[PDB]
Amino acid sequence: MEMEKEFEQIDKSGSWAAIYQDIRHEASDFPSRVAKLPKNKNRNRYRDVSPFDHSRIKLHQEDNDYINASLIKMEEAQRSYILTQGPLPNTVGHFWEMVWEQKSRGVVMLNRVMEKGSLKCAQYWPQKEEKEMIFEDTNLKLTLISEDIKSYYTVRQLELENLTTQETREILHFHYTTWPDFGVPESPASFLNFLFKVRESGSLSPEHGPVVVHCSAGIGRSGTFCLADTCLLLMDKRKDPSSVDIKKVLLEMRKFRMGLIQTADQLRFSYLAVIEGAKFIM
Ligand SMILES: COC[C@H]1N(S(C)(=O)=O)[C@H]2CC[C@]1(O)CC2
Repeated sequence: MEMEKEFEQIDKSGSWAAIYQDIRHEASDFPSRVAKLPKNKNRNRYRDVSPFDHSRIKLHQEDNDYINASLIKMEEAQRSYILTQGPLPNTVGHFWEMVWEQKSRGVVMLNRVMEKGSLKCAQYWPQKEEKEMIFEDTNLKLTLISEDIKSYYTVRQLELENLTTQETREILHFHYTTWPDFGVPESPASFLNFLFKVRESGSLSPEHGPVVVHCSAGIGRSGTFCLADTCLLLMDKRKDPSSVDIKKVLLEMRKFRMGLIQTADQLRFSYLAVIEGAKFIM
């Protein structure tokens, strides 16, 4: 079926939970043996969210190459994304090592450091120009260059230096700051505006490594971001845009990381975002 009318048909019939459970039943199951090794327990935020072995990002280190991060490679859309958990106190150095090694331009952050009164990720970037951060375990230096605070999101320019080689690179930090503590946003307008700002920066384009995107677990809000982006790109590429099937795209993405889209409300919100976004594109 088309999207917008499939949408109204699920609303009127109140069957979002049944649609979402079908997706959960059909989703791929692949091994994640490296994630479950005992030496990696303090590298995982949640025991039930792990990268598959076949798609995990490897750190360029011979001691321990593990990080909780997955490469989502979308062949028809010609887009790639790295989805990862919010960094932990003992993985902030690994996080920036990955950004460096994978040649990423942008980092997309969809959570606040504290939500619901608890810590959802480490304070992994510097908050003042004159107070830079040094990650001694991976030999990197990170400096805040500039910050632009808007009503729904903040954009930061960061300098990452590889202290071994003295090479430097500019990284863009796109921080969506207004996702509610509970539920999903009422309108997708500010989320779509944010997505377009990331696109306009070059961070999603083939001349760079894959964008790094995270929330707390790296599957819920993060899944919504890459699902909406890929669906909108396919609608631009194809002769028949109504042929884009959001449930099929989501199942393809779940071949590369488990659990993408965590609730039926996130599924409905993804439909809403793609539907509204397709009208603005034209
Ligand atoms: C559109 O429905 C939203 C509700 N459904 S429903 C009524 O479709 O089954 C699920 C359970 C509670 C919700 O508010 C979110 C998902």
